[PDB]
Amino acid sequence: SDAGGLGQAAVDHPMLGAAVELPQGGMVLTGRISTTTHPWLADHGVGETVLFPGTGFVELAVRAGDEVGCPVLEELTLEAPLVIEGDEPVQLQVAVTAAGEDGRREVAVHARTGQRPWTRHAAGTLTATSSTPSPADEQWPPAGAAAVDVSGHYEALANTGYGYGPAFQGLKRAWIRGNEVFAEVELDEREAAEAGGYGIHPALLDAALHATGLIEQAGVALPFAWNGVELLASGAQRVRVHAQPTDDGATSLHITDTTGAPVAGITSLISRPLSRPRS
Amino acid sequence: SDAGGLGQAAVDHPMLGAAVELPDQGGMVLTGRISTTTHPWLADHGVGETVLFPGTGFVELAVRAGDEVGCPVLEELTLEAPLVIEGDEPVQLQVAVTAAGEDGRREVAVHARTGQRPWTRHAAGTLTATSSTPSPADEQWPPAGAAAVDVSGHYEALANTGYGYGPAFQGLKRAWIRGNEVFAEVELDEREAAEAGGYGIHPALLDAALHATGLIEQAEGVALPFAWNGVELLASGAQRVRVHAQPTDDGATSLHITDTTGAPVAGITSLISRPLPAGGLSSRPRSG
Repeated sequence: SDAGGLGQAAVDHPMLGAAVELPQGGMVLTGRISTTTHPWLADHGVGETVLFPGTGFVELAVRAGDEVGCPVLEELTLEAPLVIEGDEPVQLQVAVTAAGEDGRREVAVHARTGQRPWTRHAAGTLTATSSTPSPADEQWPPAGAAAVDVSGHYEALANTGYGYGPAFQGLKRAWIRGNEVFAEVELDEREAAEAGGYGIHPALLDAALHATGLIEQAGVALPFAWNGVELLASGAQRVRVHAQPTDDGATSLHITDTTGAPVAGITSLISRPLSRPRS
Repeated sequence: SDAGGLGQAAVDHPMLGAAVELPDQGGMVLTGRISTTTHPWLADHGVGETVLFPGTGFVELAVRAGDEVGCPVLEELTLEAPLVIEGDEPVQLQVAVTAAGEDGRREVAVHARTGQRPWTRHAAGTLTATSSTPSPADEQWPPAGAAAVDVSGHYEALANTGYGYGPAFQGLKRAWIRGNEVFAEVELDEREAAEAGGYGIHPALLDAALHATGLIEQAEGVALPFAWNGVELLASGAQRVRVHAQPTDDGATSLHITDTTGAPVAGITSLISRPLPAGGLSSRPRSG
């Protein structure tokens, strides 16, 4: 009704607030973030530089898909980092094309501050074509997986270069079985309190990625290309994570809640680092 | 602001409240909403018992979107589909503006819908930044040689012809005729005068500026604005205006609008009206 009073459709999301139907046209969803209204934002980055997490673009792209009946995120490549400076407000736009005749829509995420030019930070494809989801869990912790000591894992990433403040220090337990890694990940109470409003809170899905850096440790490397991403259940505060390599050279991830019920499936996640590297 | 909290830009206008820049190489869309409850003058323009959004409202919408992209001049606008206002149901408005070409010209379109109906395009045209060199403010008012006209029965005549002009749209107060030219003074009712400052030009004021042109032709039948060319708004928020209408060689009318001190307000190079088919938008009258 805020949005409705402007002639648009209200969106009830912590980061997106209005939907603008274009008349073939497609659709645009808009929103505004900052470290005042999303304090967890200040806890993710590279050194002193803050970066909107890759998992936030996944959350945004899936939520736009929900609005057009295309919840499956078939593909998503991340292009430019979204540097957030201080408590500057950041305008967000998620642009969704009309459906092609193959059913697929293109999705894009743009952002800017002030009147500086918009920059495209994410681009991919949305569909309603769904893959059959991975079965639910049973035995936890999984049989034959050895418990790993992550007691000081966030310090190993603190001097490697990663910038994970308290909201993104989610990894609590991990195990290794062969090339598989298992993990328990949970939000702090502050982000836990907001979690119910998201598809999957961006800080929780990011921290679900942290245990993959246990099997093979490569400097700083961040999610880059996602493939076959489906959110299965919403509002999670704590999750279990099952990560495996693909023979495509990437990582599969199957996310469940504390009862083993599916939360999220990621068919493949490629990550990449980055003149001169850091140390 | 409201629009700011949604990640958009606010627009301060009575009918449009938000500007959404479309990054990519697309342009802009401005959005708003209207209803007889928030815009009571809507109820006072139509044909028969059918409330119709005034074509001048589309001129106002298109020009306001032009200002938002630094393209203030309405080079051309064609009205495509009438917009019926059904009771007090709200109407969603969208004004789409393209990226400028190499010419510096932008395409503009106005869409509307109520409830969950599909959008309908009501107006399409072209904005430019090119301004016309202004027309002379030469003032004896009224001009020499102009003969006063009794307009006391004018709106009663227009009613009998078929026009539906309620109180907010009965702004024609005085008129003079010289050759095939008409001069008019037009004033908003107090209710519309109070909100006129926020408009580029109140749609009810611009529409009544068109009422004096029928005094020469005395056309049988109802006709509504259809095509506009060279619409420049030179001064915003007028309540009372002077009007100078004359034909062009197109079968069209030009109009130059000044304020009550003779200063420029708006210029319309060409306006074409089109006859309304009996039985099109309201029922036909009953034969006698």
